[PDB]
Parts: sequence; structure tokens; C-alpha cells
Amino acid sequence: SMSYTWTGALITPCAAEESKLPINPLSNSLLRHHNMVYATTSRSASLRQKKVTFDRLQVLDDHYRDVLKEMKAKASTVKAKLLSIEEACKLTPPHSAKSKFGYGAKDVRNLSSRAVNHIRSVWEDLLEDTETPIDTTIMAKSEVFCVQPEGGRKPARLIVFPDLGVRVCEKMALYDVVSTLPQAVMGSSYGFQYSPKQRVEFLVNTWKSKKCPMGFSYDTRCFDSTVTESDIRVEESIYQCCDLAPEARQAIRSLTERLYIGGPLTNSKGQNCGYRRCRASGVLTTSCGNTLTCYLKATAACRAAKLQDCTMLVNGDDLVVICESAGTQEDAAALRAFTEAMTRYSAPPGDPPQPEYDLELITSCSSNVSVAHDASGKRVYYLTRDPTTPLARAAWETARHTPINSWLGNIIMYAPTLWARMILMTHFFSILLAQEQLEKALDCQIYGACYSIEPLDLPQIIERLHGLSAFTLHSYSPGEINRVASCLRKLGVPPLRTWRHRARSVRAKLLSQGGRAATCGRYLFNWAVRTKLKLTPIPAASQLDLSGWFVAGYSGGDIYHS
Repeated sequence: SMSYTWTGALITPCAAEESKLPINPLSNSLLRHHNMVYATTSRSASLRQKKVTFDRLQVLDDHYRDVLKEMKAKASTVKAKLLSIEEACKLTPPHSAKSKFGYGAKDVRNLSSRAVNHIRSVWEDLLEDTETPIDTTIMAKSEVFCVQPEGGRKPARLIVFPDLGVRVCEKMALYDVVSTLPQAVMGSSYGFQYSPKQRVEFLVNTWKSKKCPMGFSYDTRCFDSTVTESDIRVEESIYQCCDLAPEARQAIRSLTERLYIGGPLTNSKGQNCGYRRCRASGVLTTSCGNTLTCYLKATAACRAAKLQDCTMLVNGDDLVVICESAGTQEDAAALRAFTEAMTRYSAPPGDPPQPEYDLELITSCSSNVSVAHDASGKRVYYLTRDPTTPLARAAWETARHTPINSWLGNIIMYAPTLWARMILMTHFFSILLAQEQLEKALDCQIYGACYSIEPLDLPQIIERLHGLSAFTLHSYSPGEINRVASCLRKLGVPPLRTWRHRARSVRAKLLSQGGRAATCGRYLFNWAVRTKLKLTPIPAASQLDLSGWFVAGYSGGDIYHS
């Protein structure tokens, strides 16, 4: 069975596609080598199509069934609620793709008669029809990267999603399930429950619990394409262990057969492009589904491989396992056996995995633990990453208007990092000052969910999320310092010392404004003065609403929070 079948109809764009930085960047002030920055377009879709299209052979064993049953017994403790139309409507991002049935995201959020009417009709239809495949749209996604160190460019990812009406119904039937079940099933292994500070803590603690730790990330090639119809049905079998309202159970059953296992792909012109028999990227269960499936196959493969004292951390298709070593040679062998197992379960690797005996050298979720020191000199651990993509996208978002602001997300998730503090914070606060946009809330994504956040709130958010040490870190590791340096060289970003300069001015302009703006000056930019102003815990940090921030992943799920 093929992940995809294609009729020949093109994957088409819906509007003009921008592929390059504007002719004279609105901030060469961030980045000089504009030619290094690019966005993906539908022009590269057929390249992705070729990579993403293959036959899935799948052989399940006793290990897999054992783990599945263990997973199901945990799911059996769960009681899930049906969401009302209203609650599901309020989870719809203001800029979610409009319905073909003559209403859009705003109409849904407003509970307009036409939208609510269609939605209800889509719900009844899930009860009245348990078989007919539900239409989807396939599109080339727009994402910005830095060119490979070789005119090497990634082709566009392909997104597949059903109509806005179906999407609201998914929320009603499955939002509570996808938010609750994964922690219930996978426990400490479910990544999305963790803030950056909590994730690093769990990693570092797992590391130390091993007499002699060995760790490895595992990169599945095109995970979404490796998800089989069987995988999707096993996923449902897990879901079905929840206590569920009768209509939720039927909605789940119908959605599974009519939407999740596959169905026809329609381009933006309304032409039939082909047929999907693998995971769709743009449905509510994509993150939860991918996580359960990765966890299930990986845990079974750990048993097949006789890996010992495995502790896994799973985020959708991102997998990192830490275990007890048996010697360099036996580790290598066991890992090869882990890979042959995952392969039989239909998940071959992209890059073959490698045992790693230094926690700091393992990268998972595009990130790695590193070490620095706080004011008191004490050792502090934090999560970082190669800043290349974050910087490219910051430059793109500076030059072209963008609906979602990755830079704000990266500042929140990576607030303690050397590059987020010196470049990103300095750069964007400067722009915001000049345009008096400091008070205006912006949209950003955290674990796939959309949030609307006021920049004048970063100090609180950062403190409660990362700790007061997020404002004092110094003596960053050599490797980190080199990685950043190399990156500024690549993209033509001015050197750190220059940012220290721009920072002093920004910080001074902030302090002169008093109030929240002043707090941003003291806390966010205290790294820029040698006369380091003593930083005490912020009053607001404690009395804010940061609950729903790290509960579950909603990547591709059309989810809008608060």
C-alpha cells in the first residue's frame, strides 16, 4: 500500500508565493546575506511528492502487541468530554482557512448562524455516514530556511487538511482526548507536558539516573508517510478505551474511517490530485497520533533490541532515548537492532542513529542541553539550538508582514540562550520601540498552538518559565559560543559586541518609559551593562495564567488558545 497515489494534477498555490527576501530588506540591520534566506513554495512540491511516496511493509510482533496492551490499559483510566459547539468554535484560530461553504474563521468564532448551521450538519453527517471519505485539500507549505552549505534547498512540506467545518467537529469529538490521553498513556515520556526548563530537567535527571548513560535520537524518514492504516486504527483502539459520550464514540469511529486513515486529495483549484493512505499533517489527531505511534513502535523496538533501562522522551515523531550502556561495541549492535525493529514496524531511519555518551551532544526537537552559569556562579542547564533558522525567519518577519511571529516564540522558548537574548531580544525591541508597537499583542506558536501575547509581558513569562537565572546567565560553553559565532558569519549578522551596543540604547529607551517597558529594560537587557542591576523576582511572575501552555502538542491541529 502506497502512502500516496497521484493523478498528475499539480499541487497549486492559492495566491502569489514569495520565495525571497524583499529587494532591500527592511532590516539588513539584522542580516546582510539576504541571498542565504529563502522560503519554500509550491514550485518544489513534486520534489517533496517523490520523497514522501512509497510502499509501507509492516510486520508486527509480540513485543508490539504487549506494549499496545500496556498502553491501552493506561488509556482505560481516561474519561473524555464532548466539547460544545461554542467551546470548539473558540479554539479556532482567527486566521484558520475559511470554509468552502461560505463562512470563515471569524464567523465560527462569532457563532454566526451559517457557520454553526453547517458545523451541526457536519456533525450529524458523522453519525449518519460511517464510510464516505471526507475531502481534503493538499498544499505546499511556506517556510523559511537558510541555504545548505552545499544551493541546497529543502522542498516544501505538504500539508493536508479537511474543511473548516470538519475541523470544528474534530475539536468537539477529540480535543479533550488529544489533550489528556497522551500523558495518561505515556507518563513522564510525553514531551509536550514540559516547559523548556522542565524538559531539560527531565533529560538531565534521566541522564544521571544511569550508572553509565548512553543516549540517542532517532530520526524517522518522513514519519507521516510511514503511518499505516493499521497504525491509524490501533490509534483509534487506544482512543476507544476512554469513557466517551455515545456520539463522541461514533464521531471518532467515523472520522477514523472517513478522514484519518486516508482519502482523496484536492488541490486549491479543486482538481483531484490523488489519494492519501498515511497520516494527514493537518488534522487534530496528528500530534497525539504521531506521539502514541512513535512511543509504541519505539518501546517495542527497545524490547526487541534488549536495550536496558530505557527512558524515552517523545514529541510527535521526535524521539530521544536514554539507557544503561553495555559497552561501546554492544551499544552499537543493540542500536542497529533497534533500527531493524523500527524498520519492520514501518519506520526506517533518515540518518542512522548513533550512540552518544555526552548528554550535551544529543539533539532532539531540534534542540540540545547546554550549560552556563547564573549570577551566583552556580551551574545552570538550559535548552538551546543552532540559531540559523530562527535568525533567517526573524529577518523574513522583519521584512515582510507575517501572520505568525516565530521570533516571539523563539524568544519565549529559548529566552536563556546567548543568541535569543543578545540578537533577537535586542533587534525586535528596537523595532518595536521605533514604531511604538510595544503594547500590541502578536500571534505566536508554542507546541503548535497559537497564542496572542503582549511583548511587554516577556519578563514575567520568561521568569516563570525559565527562572530568574534567565536574566543573568554568562560563561556559556565554548561549543555554543562557536556555533553562534559561525552562524553570524554565515548569515552576515553583526558581531555580538555590536548587539551589546544597540542593547544599551534600547534598554535606556525602555527604562525612560517606566512601567512594563521599564521592567523589560532592567530584566531583559541586564546582560548589556557591566553595572549589573540586582534582579529580584518580578511581582507579576506567579500571578499569571501559564497553565494550558504545556499540556499537549497541537501541531497541525488548528488550535488557538486563550
